[PDB]
Amino acid sequence: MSIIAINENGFLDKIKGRNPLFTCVISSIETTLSIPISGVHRDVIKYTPSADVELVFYGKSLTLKTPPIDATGSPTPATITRACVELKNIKNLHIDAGAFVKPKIPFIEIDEKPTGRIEEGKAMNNSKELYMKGYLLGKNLDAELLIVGESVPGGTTTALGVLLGLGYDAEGKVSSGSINNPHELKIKVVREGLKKAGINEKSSVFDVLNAVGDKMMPVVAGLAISFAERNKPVILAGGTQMSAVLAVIKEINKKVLDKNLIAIGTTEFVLNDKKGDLKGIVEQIGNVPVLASKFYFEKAKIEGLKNYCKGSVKEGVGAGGIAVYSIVNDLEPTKIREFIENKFYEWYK
Amino acid sequence: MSIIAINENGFLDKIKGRNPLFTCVISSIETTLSIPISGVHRDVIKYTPSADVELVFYGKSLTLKTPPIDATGSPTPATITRACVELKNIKNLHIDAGAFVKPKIPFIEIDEKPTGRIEEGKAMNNSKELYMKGYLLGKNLDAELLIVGESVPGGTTTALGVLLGLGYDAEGKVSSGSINNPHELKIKVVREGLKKAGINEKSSVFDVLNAVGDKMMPVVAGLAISFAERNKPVILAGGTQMSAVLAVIKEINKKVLDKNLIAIGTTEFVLNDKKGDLKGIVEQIGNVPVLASKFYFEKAKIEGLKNYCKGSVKEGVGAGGIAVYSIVNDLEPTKIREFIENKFYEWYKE
Ligand SMILES: Nc1ncnc2ncn([C@H]3O[C@H](COP(=O)(O)O)[C@@H](O)[C@H]3O)c12
Ligand SMILES: Nc1ncnc2ncn([C@H]3O[C@H](COP(=O)(O)O)[C@@H](O)[C@H]3O)c12
Ligand SMILES: O=C(O)c1cccnc1
Ligand SMILES: O=C(O)c1cccnc1
Repeated sequence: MSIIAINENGFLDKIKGRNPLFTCVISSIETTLSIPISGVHRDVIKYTPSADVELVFYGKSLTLKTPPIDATGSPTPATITRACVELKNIKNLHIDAGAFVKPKIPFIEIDEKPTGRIEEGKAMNNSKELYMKGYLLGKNLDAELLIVGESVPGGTTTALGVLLGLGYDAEGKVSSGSINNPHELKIKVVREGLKKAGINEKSSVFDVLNAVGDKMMPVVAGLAISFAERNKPVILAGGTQMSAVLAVIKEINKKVLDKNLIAIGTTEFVLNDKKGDLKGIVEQIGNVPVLASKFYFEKAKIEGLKNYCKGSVKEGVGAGGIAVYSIVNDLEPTKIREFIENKFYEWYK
Repeated sequence: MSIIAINENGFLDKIKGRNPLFTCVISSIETTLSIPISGVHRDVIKYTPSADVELVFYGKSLTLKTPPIDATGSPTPATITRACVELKNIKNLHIDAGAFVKPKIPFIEIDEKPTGRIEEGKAMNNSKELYMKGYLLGKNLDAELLIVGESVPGGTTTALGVLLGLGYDAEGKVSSGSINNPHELKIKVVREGLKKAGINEKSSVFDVLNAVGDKMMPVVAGLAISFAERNKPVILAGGTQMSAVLAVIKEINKKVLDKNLIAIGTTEFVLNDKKGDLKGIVEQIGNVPVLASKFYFEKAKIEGLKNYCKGSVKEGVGAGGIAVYSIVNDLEPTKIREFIENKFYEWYKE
């Protein structure tokens, strides 16, 4: 039907009828101000993480007059996430780990300062502290299931860097937030940063994150470990970015990862992206469920949604994973498309 | 039962066996740095709201070297709140509505800017927006019971100003965070602010808050209404400050008080404060439960706790209300005193 499952291993039955909390962890990356690594449109990238979570939580962007778009003009995947929050009454609370511009909605502040210059190997100096903060926050969140997404423009580059720094075969395998995927530029950036920071086989996961990660990653790892340690399921709601978070979790607490309570929840558009290879990254990390939602956007009435099928946007803001939860719990998939179609005119003017 | 109850109305049964979320809403008031209205010690007042929630959430204050103290040197009531969250495994997540210096723990940011000059009638310009933010946040907090506290040094003064601005008889009835309760100074501050802002019987509740409230108040009112509207109980965990919040709630949504889902949870020290009159404020607002926890601090080894019985500190950081929840759910009250005594050296090196 409307969920594509790889290595499902009973995970879907652990989430049917369970009470979720959705949280999106946001960050900005200083590199994106000067180097065109991101597929988010340059005119909105500084405002995109906060505008995304404003749309999800409040129903419209406040930091921008219309919600964000990718380079090809397709709408933010926060449109999908908002549709699911409304259609399934999903409680949502969002976390800042360094957006350039902060949300105008209530939000959880973990670190005001953006992710740094990846090409200098100076992403952050505090990845262990951010992990600890995500874990301690997670212990105070009460839900039966955590659905944790991201909005980090540039985050497919940091995902590549972290996977490479940990020793995985990831060149050419990470996705992009738009149709074009400038792999040569991304490799140049992360290889430079890994070299400058002296990353090698002996480096710890926190050294790798400090060099070329983004600040969302340790926070999400902490939240996820806090839930799985308590025997609660977690959907890492994202694409190849969440494969990097999964690799980080394996380095921090493999025993918790081995409980089989953590899955990747993404979209059909990422799973079927021929310019990357999500399934192939995950195979290197472990036997972890990969679940992808189908949207039937080929027959959407919004051209920008039809363009997801060509590679525009694909994923983000937890869209794929929140849709997996929603569809497993009985939401008819075309209700997502119809919701967006209904709200699109007022959102985009 | 170690609980003093006024107009209980069966509320104690609504909180027994329910899973709580504890949240402390923090703010700072610009007036407190210029005029000595607060009972929090002037050396630490700027840092107190954030140090309080750091103690509760993490177990250590992180900018201050030790936790806060009142003007007499007695320990912050966050000691009680920390004891309860540990002893009863209470989940907690704290909210900033304008502390001067922010927490170093994760926290929910609602408004970074402090509450302004009460004596100028310029507390804030955005009470309506702050109410809506607390309301929408509350819809996204999943708990069976909300325990909502505050840490707002100077908050007994803004409580007096809001109560007077709404037309209550409140002079001499608000409490104080230390032994001295400077009623004549407080009344001058708030009546000057009310006059400057032009507040009268035609003003809205948001006009009153914009003149002389603190930013915690509309946030808490929104949180509380969001829960009670959903048929869930709320403990307003504070003293005379929460009576002002209750009056705000009545102005915004009086019918929600008819559900009997909102109670004030405070300490014996506030209820029995002979320099204030909590019961006499609440009687003017409505038939709302007022529940007060007993601590048996007369028998403590630490002078700082014994001083609560003489009027030091009294309440704050949700201590009274979280203790009401804990005692109703079978916590032996003296385990609080004992926990504090056991950690006092780690916290204060005394
Ligand atoms: N693609 C997107 N388009 C419009 N709005 C978006 N908000 C998030 N994303 C998504 O794309 C970004 C990652 O892709 P890259 O590495 O190319 O920047 C993240 O922000 C992700 O959430 C968006
Ligand atoms: N009294 C206190 N002493 C030490 N630390 C405190 N933290 C909060 N309070 C408490 O006292 C303050 C209100 O009293 P006033 O209007 O006199 O300032 C609030 O901060 C309240 O939480 C404290
Ligand atoms: O692979 C990802 O994580 C991804 C792809 C497209 C857009 N946002 C994220
Ligand atoms: O009356 C109050 O609200 C109060 C009294 C003392 C300390 N904190 C609050």
